[PDB]
Amino acid sequence: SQAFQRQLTALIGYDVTDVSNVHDDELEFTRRGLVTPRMAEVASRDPKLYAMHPWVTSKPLPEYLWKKIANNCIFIVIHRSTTSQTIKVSPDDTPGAILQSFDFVLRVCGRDEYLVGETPIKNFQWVRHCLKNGEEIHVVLDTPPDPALDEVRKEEWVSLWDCDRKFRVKIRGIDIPVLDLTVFVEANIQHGQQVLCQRRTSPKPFTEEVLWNVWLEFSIKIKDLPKGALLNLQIYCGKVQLLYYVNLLLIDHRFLLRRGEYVLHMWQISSFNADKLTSATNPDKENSMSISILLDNPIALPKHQAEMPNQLRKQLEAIIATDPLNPLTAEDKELLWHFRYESLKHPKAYPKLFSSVKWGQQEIVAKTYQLLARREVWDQSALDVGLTMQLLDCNFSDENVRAIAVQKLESLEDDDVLHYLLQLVQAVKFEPYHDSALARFLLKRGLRNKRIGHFLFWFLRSEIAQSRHYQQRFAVILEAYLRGCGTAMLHDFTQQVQVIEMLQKVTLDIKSLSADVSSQVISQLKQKLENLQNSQLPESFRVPYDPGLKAGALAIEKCKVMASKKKPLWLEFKCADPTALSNETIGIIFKHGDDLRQDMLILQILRIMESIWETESLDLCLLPYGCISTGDKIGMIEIVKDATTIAKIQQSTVGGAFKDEVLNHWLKEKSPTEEKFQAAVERFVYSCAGYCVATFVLGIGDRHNDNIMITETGNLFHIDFGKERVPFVLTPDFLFVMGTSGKKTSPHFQKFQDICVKAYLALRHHTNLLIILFSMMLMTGMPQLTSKEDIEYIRDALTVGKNEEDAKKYFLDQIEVCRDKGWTVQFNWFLHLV
Ligand SMILES: Cc1nc(N)nc(-c2cc(C3CCOCC3)cnc2Nc2cnc(Cl)c(NS(C)(=O)=O)c2)n1
Repeated sequence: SQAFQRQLTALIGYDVTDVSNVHDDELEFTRRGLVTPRMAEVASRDPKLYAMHPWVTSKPLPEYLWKKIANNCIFIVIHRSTTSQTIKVSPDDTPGAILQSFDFVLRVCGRDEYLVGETPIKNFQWVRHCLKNGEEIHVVLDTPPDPALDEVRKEEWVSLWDCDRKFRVKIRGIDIPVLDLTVFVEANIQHGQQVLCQRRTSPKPFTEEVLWNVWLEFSIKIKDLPKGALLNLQIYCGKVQLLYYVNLLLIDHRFLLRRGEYVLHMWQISSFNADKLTSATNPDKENSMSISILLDNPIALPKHQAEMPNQLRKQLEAIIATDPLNPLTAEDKELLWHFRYESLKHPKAYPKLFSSVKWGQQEIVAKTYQLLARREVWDQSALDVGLTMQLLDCNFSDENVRAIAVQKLESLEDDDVLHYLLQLVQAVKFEPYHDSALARFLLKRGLRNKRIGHFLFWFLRSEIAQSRHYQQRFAVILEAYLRGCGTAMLHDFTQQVQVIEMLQKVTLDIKSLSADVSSQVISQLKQKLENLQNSQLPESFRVPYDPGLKAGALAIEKCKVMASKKKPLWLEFKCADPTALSNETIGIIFKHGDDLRQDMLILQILRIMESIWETESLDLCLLPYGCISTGDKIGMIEIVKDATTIAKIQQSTVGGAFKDEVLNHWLKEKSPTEEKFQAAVERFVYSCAGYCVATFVLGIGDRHNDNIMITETGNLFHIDFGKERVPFVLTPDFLFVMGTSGKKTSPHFQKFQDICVKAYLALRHHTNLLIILFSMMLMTGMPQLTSKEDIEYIRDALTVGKNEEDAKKYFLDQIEVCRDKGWTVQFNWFLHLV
């Protein structure tokens, strides 16, 4: 009867039904509320295309991928059983057209990946992958997968503007189980980041319980309170210092004003952090500080039923023209609002326009909704993700404003959703209420596409497993997905969850036995792994970072604990698919100890940078490997085949000291033919510039060379994204490959500069998008770096306000700063330990 709910809880990692940490029914209200959204998307989804989940794109084929096609022909090798043909086809041919040259369907050899539907083969991502990598398109004639397998289980389920009183709250007192300075309570009325009104209490001596019993009367009137308005209670001591915080929505999910007694358990500090805005309370009731308060005045918020001077218009357009991180003066705001209707014609003015609204004022908000009612330009405008994300950040608490951002997301094809999914999932932390347009948007795009749904699951589970601030919310959303994804997915998820759970235990036990690394622990590992092969590891499970790949039995011989501070497991799996015409294992690094969430964000931005470069016909051969945060301080990473670190190349031919020549003839040896050395050297030139530019922008380029890797075919790539300085790594050994020895300029070194610039200016063309991603990253992902100082790095990095020519100068100077420092920093890392 209810075994399903116990099944669901073990996949989510949290008990949705639990009510030990709440003071209203918003979570439960959101469960019931999310049912329609699910049911509708389940109802309407095409079952045949659902089971096969064809991953396709409407984007044009890039210039560099065309060049790898001769005479509008591509080869496709179909397999029968032991036999195989090799058809010729044109790019624009549909899989129907191709199949009718021989019901069946064309499945990719090795992977649960299908080539079906009315798109030209040039528009499948697998075909674009084969062409990019220079591999041939193998596929096995197969039966379509039964949609009966994807079945879903059968489911069962006084006006506010008429009160001229000033809002007030009573602070009864504060209490803390365990604790010579004094302390007070600060009360703020807030809308987004904006503080509409503020009041303090008189200081008292800080004992383990402190009672005040005061009313704090605020200047704001009850009618002027906007929907979303948080009451934010903070505790300072003292030269002041913040110790604890907590928030309470003054208008609930049913539009009623909040009333009565509350005992709220607070969050402790150790700055803009997403955690500071949460409606959640601390679930640790035994140790947390608690504040007690009283609200009393049932009141309900209603639901809404010339030419301009030459000079002033330019003043307006300069304001619209600035970056998202450029502040607005009171002068700027009054202008933007006065000329309201001129500003509405420009989609780009929107973030700044709605940051000019006085939200603590009933009539202004009313006027603002009349503005949103009259939006023809916005609804017509071409989708701009940069502008869309802006309206979903921490500055916008108004549901109606945020809703026009989601409206624009509706038009994104699936491929583009994948590109932004993680960030949109992190953007849910900025919503005031648990139920929201954004939550529903993610829910249904995941219910429509198995690939989206897969990564949606893992991104949610990641955040539920290591955030007490938002797990309650993310949990509710996950359940809502799992109840729609289909029995075949829930099966697949349950195997993935088990495998990682079995592997965690092994890691806990192993870690204890160490203090470098012995080989008795290597056998102890291989012992327990062999013991897991028959109890109770399933025959097959999907690779969470690459769900097409089913991985089966273990190659116990090749598995080993890594020579590293955290003792990660270096595992290797056989493939479960007989039809895979290869024999390379699946290599996974399983890591317990650290939080991989920051590693995801960075790698996901790397993929966004690629897609940007793609739109300007550029390819810089970045290598963003699979990396999934799977649980509390655990996760999996992809092993890149035929790869080694730049530092280990030094420990061979030198073994403190560094030599220039070494890298070049490491490549020379690993390349058989001369052409392949020359192929592999150019891949190094692209790689290096791409990774140089990309780290400079993100401000993570000054790295230690045991964290830079390279493939035998010359592809460079950074790893592990957890005095005097260098803007990025361009060490003399790299330069040696490029054919410059101190101070020269090779035909290769100049092309490196030629690309570096093209890359940089290309990124610059999407300044706003990158500025807003960076901002969100730091606020939702990295609780270390969150201030004006931190976030404003990228403004400088992308050289806002400068022109295309002067920026080029700026970057080429950064190339020379590196040149001028050689091995100095690299040595200094080594020196500083000693
Ligand atoms: C993505 C990838 N691919 C490959 N081939 N290798 C690695 C990798 C390898 C190695 C050693 C292997 C033995 O030689 C010394 C280095 C260490 N780390 C690697 N990648 C990695 C990336 N990101 C993180 Cl967060 C970590 N975690 S860590 C440094 O093991 O704690 C590892 N990572």
